[PDB]
Amino acid sequence: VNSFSGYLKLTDNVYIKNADIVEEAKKVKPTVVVNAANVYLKHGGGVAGALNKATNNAMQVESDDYIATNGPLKVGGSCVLSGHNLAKHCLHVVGPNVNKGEDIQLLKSAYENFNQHEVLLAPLLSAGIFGADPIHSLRVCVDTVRTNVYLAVFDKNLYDKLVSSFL
Ligand SMILES: NC(=O)c1cccc2[nH]ccc12
Repeated sequence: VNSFSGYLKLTDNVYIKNADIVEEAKKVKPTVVVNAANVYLKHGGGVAGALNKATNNAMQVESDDYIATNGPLKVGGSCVLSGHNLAKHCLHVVGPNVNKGEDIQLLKSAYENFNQHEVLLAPLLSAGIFGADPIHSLRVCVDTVRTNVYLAVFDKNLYDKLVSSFL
């Protein structure tokens, strides 16, 4: 049993809810929250900007030190950093950004990072301002992740379309 509440069950391991991931993280304090990161860990907008704002910019300060030491992530890659006030850990995962012309086949590689963690609170990778089709992102998630993933979808309209269209 875990603390996640109000989710619709899609599969054995994937759950979904219409929720603000920031508000969900603040309530649950999950072991892992996933950030929709870019390779520079520049948390300007979308899910990343919202998570970073909720940490009072401490996520960005920590991220800048990580990049100064290690250099940029790979598209499809990830790193584990602090979850600050939101979670124990933040798994920063880089899905391909269609608005930069990145290979959508890298979305499966991105989701494979989730398998290193038993339970996660996450957004749909490459959705929103990353430009991919969220229906596709949910399909890749279900077909790639084996660990228990609780998906937060901010937009109610999109949530209802993801559920209604789910095979
Ligand atoms: N760590 C895993 O890959 C995993 C997690 C939960 C259920 C699973 N079934 C087969 C693999 C697997």
